[PDB]
Amino acid sequence: PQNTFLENIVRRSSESSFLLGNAQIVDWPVVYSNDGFCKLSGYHRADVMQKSSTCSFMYGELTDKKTIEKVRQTFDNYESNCFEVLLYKKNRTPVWFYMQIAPIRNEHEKVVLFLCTFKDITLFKQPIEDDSTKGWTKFARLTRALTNSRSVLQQLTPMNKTEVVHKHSRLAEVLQLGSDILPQYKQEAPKTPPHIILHYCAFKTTWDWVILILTFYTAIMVPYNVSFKTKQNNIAWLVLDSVVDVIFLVDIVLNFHTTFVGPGGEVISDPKLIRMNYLKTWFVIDLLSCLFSSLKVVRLLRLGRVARKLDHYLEYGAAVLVLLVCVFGLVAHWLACIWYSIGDYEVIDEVTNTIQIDSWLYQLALSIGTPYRYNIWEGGPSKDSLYVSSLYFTMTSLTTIGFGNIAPTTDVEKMFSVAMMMVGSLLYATIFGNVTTIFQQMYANTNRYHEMLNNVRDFLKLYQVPKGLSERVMDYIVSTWSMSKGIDTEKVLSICPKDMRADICVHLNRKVFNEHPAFRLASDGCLRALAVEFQTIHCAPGDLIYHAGESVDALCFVVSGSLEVIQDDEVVAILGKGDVFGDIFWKETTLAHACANVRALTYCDLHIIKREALLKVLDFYTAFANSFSRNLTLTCNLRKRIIFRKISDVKKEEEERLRQ
Amino acid sequence: PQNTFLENIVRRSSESSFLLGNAQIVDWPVVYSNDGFCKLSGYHRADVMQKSSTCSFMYGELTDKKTIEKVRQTFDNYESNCFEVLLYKKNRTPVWFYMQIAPIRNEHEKVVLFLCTFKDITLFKQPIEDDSTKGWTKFARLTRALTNSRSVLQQLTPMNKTEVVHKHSRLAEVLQLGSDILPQYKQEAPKTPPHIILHYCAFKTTWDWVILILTFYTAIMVPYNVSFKTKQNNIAWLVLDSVVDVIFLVDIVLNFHTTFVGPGGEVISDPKLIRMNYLKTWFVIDLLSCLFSSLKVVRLLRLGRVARKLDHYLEYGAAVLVLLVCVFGLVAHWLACIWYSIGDYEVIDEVTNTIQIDSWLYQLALSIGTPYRYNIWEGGPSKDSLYVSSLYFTMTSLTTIGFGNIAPTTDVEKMFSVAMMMVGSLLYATIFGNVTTIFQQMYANTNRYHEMLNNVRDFLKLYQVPKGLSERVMDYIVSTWSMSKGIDTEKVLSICPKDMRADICVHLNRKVFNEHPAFRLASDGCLRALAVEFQTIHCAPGDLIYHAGESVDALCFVVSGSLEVIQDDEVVAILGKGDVFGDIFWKETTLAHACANVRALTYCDLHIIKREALLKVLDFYTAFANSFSRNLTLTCNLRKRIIFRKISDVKKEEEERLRQ
Ligand SMILES: [K+]
Repeated sequence: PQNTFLENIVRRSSESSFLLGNAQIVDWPVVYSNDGFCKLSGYHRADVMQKSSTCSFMYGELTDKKTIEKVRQTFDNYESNCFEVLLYKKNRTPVWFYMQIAPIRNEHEKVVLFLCTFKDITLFKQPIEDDSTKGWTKFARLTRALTNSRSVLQQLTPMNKTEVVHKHSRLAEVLQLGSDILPQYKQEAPKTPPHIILHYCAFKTTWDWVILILTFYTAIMVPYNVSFKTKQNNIAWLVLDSVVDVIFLVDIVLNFHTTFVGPGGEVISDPKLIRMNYLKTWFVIDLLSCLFSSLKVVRLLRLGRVARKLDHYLEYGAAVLVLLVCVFGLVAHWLACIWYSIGDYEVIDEVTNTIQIDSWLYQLALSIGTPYRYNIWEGGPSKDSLYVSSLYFTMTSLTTIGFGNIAPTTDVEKMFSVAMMMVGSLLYATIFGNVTTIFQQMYANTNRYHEMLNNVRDFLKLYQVPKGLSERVMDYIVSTWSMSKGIDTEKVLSICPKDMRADICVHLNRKVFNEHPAFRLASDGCLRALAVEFQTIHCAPGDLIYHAGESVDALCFVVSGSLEVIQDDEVVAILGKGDVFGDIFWKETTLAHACANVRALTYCDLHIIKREALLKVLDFYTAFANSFSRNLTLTCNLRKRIIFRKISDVKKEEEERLRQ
Repeated sequence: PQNTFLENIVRRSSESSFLLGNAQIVDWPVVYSNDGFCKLSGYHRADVMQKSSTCSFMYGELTDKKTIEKVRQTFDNYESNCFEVLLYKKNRTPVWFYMQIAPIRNEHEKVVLFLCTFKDITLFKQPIEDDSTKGWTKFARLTRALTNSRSVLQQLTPMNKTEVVHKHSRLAEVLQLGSDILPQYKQEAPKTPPHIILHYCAFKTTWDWVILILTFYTAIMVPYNVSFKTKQNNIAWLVLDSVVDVIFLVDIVLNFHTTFVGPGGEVISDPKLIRMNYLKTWFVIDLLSCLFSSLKVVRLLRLGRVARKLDHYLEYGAAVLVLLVCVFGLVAHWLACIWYSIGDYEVIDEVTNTIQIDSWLYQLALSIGTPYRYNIWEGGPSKDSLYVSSLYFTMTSLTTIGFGNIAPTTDVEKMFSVAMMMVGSLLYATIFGNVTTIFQQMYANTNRYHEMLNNVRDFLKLYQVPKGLSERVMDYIVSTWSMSKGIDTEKVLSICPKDMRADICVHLNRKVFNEHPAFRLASDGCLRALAVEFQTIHCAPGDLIYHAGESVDALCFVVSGSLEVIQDDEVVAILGKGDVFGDIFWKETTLAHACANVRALTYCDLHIIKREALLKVLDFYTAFANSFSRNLTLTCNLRKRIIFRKISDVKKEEEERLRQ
């Protein structure tokens, strides 16, 4: 979905000086100045911007008061007009301009912008100039200002007193241009000319699959009809052929109304280019449809016509395996048809009207019971037994089995099998290369995990790591691969741009930015700065986050599980399910000593933000920092040491006092 | 092993205000306040914490002295009671609360915690209020305080003078709740409901393997009985079938008492979910057990029943190869049974009672001696020769050998072999993809080492490195791969969390932290900080650690071998087996010049800690640094240069003096 608005204006204006300006703002500041307005006015695109769209920066002591109010009036209430005025220039040269103010709406009509296409007219207006010494210089400036008016604009009828053909010609031009040049400032979609079908539509996919099915049917059925010569008695076998031919003719017709992707861009819906491409490329498919062995062998090119599109149906994976099976079947069928075609030409030699003994059909008849008999020679084996036996031989010859009960033996079967054994070998090699590559690609995901497990196990066994640590490490590896099965967050987030990465990071930490009072008065430009530095750890029971001597270096937000803050082998706090613990990193300026052991009691989920990153973010948005300091209350500050006395010490002191 | 204690309390309390507090500490500080206690008291979970668990932070001038002593009494000696008191609130609103103090023990009874579940009761107590202007406001507050009491708590019998049904109803409620809500504060284990069997237990694995063996037996034996039709004469072949059927029925019964792992978690021992899952999933296996070709072909689904669990038995490696062999055998057996089933229906045509000559059993009888004879047609070949010959043909057809002495030739054997040659090709392709992938994974470990050796050899040969250096480099590579065969410490330590990495690093350097006086008064939080930065080098004889001009930058502890400190080609120290050498990095603030060559005399083992890391650790724990400086004595300080004079110089000076 593109918002092309600056492309529709320029193409449909023929080198104008349009000066788009905002409408909702007071005084209507401009937002864009075309290059044409930068040469017909002398100003650059650094002084025009943020000035009024009424073109009030080139007023003066000679502009008429009868029209200076009218432009403001027509800007007040949203309507289009074609006033003309007298404006100055950067070099203080008076010149008459022809304004064409016209409103431009939103997707829902809200008049967002104000098109202000200009047009220089000086030859057609009365020459007036105050600061001049020679009167002919004004007439010279008349021609100097209008150079294109005598070349392409108004040279149709060059003759005097022709003022009306300049005013009344384009009074309501924008009204006539309401359909030509007044686009809609909306997020558009790929537009299609009339009677044009997109190639991403939900209709072309179904038609493509139907064409695939019908091409597979034709590939199966054409050689069988050509070689075995089934007599056309049933009506169905003819109406089906007629329907298929009509459908593929309709497909050829529809190929003239499809949009091919540009070589260096995206979809191009231009009929001329589409027709040129299809004329240049694919009459190989036009030959087959228009109208017997030769005709049907020509029709077989329809398989190539459906295979030219072998990217909308397929992928690289199991689909390639299915295609490899389907092409092996078709090759085994085509070779079975050619083998019977060869083996029927040699059975009966018409020169002597005698049967050839060293053929393959005669030996079939000699090893199946039914022989050939002479009336001409009458029938022999059936026709449902000459296809099974002809496919069986080619299956023995393509799978490299070769039982050898049906063998090539005359003169030509031996030199046809030499050609068959080459195509069979080539197909077998390609199949057994593709299968290996596909299987390696498929199982490359589950080999890294086992390799890592073996590496870790060998490491833990070589260095004689104790049983407890080895069990904990193996359990951690298995658990972390059981919920993150091959997915690495860093690799996926690295290939995304700076905008989508921040949004994904904000989405991941949605259980800390939503259910926490601290992250309430935070701008969208600050959440996308905090979320990038948030980490996450998946603790296990018994795991220690902070030991009794480590330095607290990061805030941690618990979103699942429970924690236990043990100090002097005494529980002083039980955090869990939305409790923040750590140190006040902003108002200390010093690292602290973790004065208690934080041990996990359940499989936890902590979101960690480091001290340096938190200070870097908080030292830049020095407005959210106040709210963060005034709204974040740590339930367990691991810098202040709590002082207490167990009851055992009290009892011992009481006993000591009782002693003396 | 999870320590779930905050989950058992909340579920079994029905939205209470439990206020767990410590017991061993004096005054019983609290350690956790439920959200309920944060709305029935107005306090947040930042002021309640570290206050007394007797709820002494909401006392006042109206609480009764007859019960304020009783709560302290029952807290002194560990016992449970259900006192009720009058307490204030954060907004100074008097309200009556119903305390339910109850002790909570450890794994070994030590009364760790004190559950202090509260309950608001105001409607049922005498309305008393001091700071009020209107008397009806107190009655309004009676209803305002108790909103859930008229909805779910005590709306069973709404009627007046019903005070007893509020007091005596739950006097000893915690005594009745001693089994409902009073968990044990211990590191628990996955608990199982009665009559529920875990799937990790040592019993389910043996039963699974038994099911695997019996399914393999059934897969072997069912087609043989169906096709070859062995007459059931022996008692064993029937009692074995009955026993197998009974065992698999018992397996179906036990499948109702197994725990399947949750889709987004771990084991779930809930009978309702287990039954719902098994009802939804697997009556395909219930059909086969309950009660002839069709029945046994249905029974063959038991193989799918045992293959659905193809992750508890298998792995990715040689086990896949064993499975591939075992499935090839079973396919060759099933095809051998189907081939004999086809080849027995065609031998004798019952329409004419004549033998078909172009079958495969008749040609077997014609090429094995024993023919078929007519009495009906009597027996021919034996029954132990019709299975060997039927498996031989399928082995020729699946291994793509095809001797062709037994061949498909009638009408149906040719169209059954066409279907056999497709499944054979598919199985062969999958097998030869899996074998290649498995072999690549297996031998990928020993290809990196040879590739590195070849790279190093080509590097040393291209640049014409001298013989000595090349030999030393190759020996070093071979030696370092002979004791670290593929294991990289950094990769294994990088995939571990911050807690296990420190423990592993401490374990690795156990020969320096134990047998050294310097690392004696070191806290557990300091050894885990030093051990991460310790390195290790495996020297070789003749290798120099510090040359005569290098800068000493790290402390080195020798744990194996011997070293030689040569200065001016004179030995001044022989370090070995627990001797530290280097420079005093803390009390110098300046880099030094190594004034002697430290050469290895034997295959050594040095543990190296750099200067910057050592200073960073020692500048943070400024209590261990004093002990480290007062307990570490270097036996060879490579900053102080020793001054001496060889005897040769003395002799030369004496000779010079004797000269004149
Ligand atoms: K062969």
